[PDB]
Amino acid sequence: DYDLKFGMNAGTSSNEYKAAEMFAKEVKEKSQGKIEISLYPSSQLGDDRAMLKQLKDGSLDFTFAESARFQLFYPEAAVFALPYVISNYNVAQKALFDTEFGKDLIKKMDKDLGVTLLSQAYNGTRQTTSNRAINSIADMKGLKLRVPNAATNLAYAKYVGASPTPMAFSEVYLALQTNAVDGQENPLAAVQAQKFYEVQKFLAMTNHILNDQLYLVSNETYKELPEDLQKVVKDAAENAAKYHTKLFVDGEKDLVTFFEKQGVKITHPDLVPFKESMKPYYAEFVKQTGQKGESALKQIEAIN
Ligand SMILES: [Zn+2]
Repeated sequence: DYDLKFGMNAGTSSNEYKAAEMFAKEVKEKSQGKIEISLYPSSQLGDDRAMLKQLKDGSLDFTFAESARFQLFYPEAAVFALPYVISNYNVAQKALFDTEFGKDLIKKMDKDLGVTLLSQAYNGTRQTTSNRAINSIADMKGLKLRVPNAATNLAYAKYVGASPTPMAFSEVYLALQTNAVDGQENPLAAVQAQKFYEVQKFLAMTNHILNDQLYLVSNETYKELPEDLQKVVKDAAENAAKYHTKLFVDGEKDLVTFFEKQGVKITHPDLVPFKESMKPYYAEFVKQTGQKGESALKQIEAIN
């Protein structure tokens, strides 16, 4: 029998975990018991980068990773988290699987990083909560928008006309409550997790950054497996991914609905001038990441 480990940063109550449970179920049934995958949630084995390294050395069998996270190896890969570059999840898939940039990055993942990409999932979009309504981009002006201390997030707050306000995540509730800070952005699960709906009366569907999740196997594991058991593992991660995606899609819907119950009001501002405002940031991406950057941007922009 094959005794396989699967690590991930997410927790037992997460969509990522519920879905890896499925993947593990199916690999056990359909390998007629030969393979069995244990779960190591909550960064138990290290952070993402350590788990990625462990996939390369073969000491961890599976792990999760966003596609933007690969910019640690290839800087042009941060294209995936550039604000308004990935309009939707259909863009994230065609970007990864149906472009020369993305086809090639999967080939790099393998050749350089010892990692086989089995499947991709949707892991949620970042949206914007505030003490007052965002009906358009003209509302962004004046807002103390809390972002984490990450270039793409600050570039979002900055270029839309907001006032970016990095602060520690645990300080964010009271900052919002006492209106020291006006809004924040983050996936909807954080809004709920951190109770921001209590201190934020408005939620804007700003669709500004989108997160994905890759089902990754160690090359040392995958190719030591027999051809039939490889396909069992691959099929199961394509099934698990479709589920994972549907968990996030369906749960985002229910969370909008939940928030409305809490007295939050939702807006759907026009995002054409939001993405127009980013062109200065894109210029700076292509400057830093050069020719590889420019074609990634242009090939992904060329999508739907
Ligand atoms: Zn065993």
